[PDB]
Amino acid sequence: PMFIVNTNVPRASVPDGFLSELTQQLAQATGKPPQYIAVHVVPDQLMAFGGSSEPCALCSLHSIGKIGGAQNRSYSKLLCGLLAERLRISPDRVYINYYDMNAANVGWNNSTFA
Amino acid sequence: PMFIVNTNVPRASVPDGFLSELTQQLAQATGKPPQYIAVHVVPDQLMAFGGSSEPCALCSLHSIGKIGGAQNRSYSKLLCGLLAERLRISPDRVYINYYDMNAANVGWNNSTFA
Amino acid sequence: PMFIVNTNVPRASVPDGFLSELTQQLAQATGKPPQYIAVHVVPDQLMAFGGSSEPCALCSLHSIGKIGGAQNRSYSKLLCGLLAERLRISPDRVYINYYDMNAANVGWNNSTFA
Ligand SMILES: O=C(O)c1cc(-c2cn[nH]c2)ccc1Oc1ccc2ccccc2c1
Repeated sequence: PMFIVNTNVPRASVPDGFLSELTQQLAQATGKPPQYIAVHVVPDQLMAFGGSSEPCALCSLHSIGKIGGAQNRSYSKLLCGLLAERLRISPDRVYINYYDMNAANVGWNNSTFA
Repeated sequence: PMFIVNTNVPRASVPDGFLSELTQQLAQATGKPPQYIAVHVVPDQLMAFGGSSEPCALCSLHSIGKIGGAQNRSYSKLLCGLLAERLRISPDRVYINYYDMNAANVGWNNSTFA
Repeated sequence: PMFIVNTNVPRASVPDGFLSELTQQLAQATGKPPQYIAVHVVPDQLMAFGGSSEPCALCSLHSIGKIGGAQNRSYSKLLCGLLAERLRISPDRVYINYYDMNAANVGWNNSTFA
């Protein structure tokens, strides 16, 4: 999978090791090899949640399979847990969009995964 | 719903109060309490629209339902109108991608909306 | 169509003609007039691919049709080629997500493309 988090938390509040932690925990959660996991953290964003600029995050998780009802509830628990612990963002100020990608619609290494 | 704007307009040209105006106007247009609305504005972007670096915007609106032909036209008039008035972006230099999200594919507060 | 590239490559390493080159190459490759093509490059990103912070890129291509198996493979060879030549990113550290948008789900000019 590919995990993107946009947040109004400042860059200096993103701890050392965060990208590696996300990579490792997504590998653990999805069972997928870390060598194909991509993570992207975008701090200092101009955003509001419910009209408030208290800490919040808008995230997305794209996966070729491993997306579904129970899996997504599990990912949300995991990922909100990590954002709360490491970036001090309340889980009720986080949205995560999940996308099940067709392999033919993911390009990589001059081709696609089809 | 969640509304994201990426634009080459500089930060200093985003007016004070713009995130609140977007929240209010989206709540009114969708008939939803502002507590459910998230907004995100990303200025100073390196982008081109039709080969031109004149002011432009690439946006997205994600909603669990309430997406379709007529509603999307109405959102586009509202949102292009706001971007023209507040950021001085011509409506024909705006793209808005509309996404009808399944509740099971939106995470919030350690779970999903399913 | 709309092409977005997020990358950890620094802003200074993006050649000055890069947006125009993307616009022209995508117009050639998609058979669309360049007036319809939007391009967006986001450097200096905090991202990792396979746990590594070597240069990498996470991209997307949105089109109303002109998306599918062989077409996406051709787009990936073209776009990986440009990212390797111009930004010095290895093709095996690039993801490109392809999205076939319905015309009624793309807003533009106060309406949609429906
Ligand atoms: O208003 C929306 O559709 C909406 C959209 C997002 C969102 C965030 N990322 N992508 C979409 C989040 C919250 C939202 O409020 C809800 C939330 C649950 C619902 C469940 C059933 C019906 C309607 C709902 C509405």
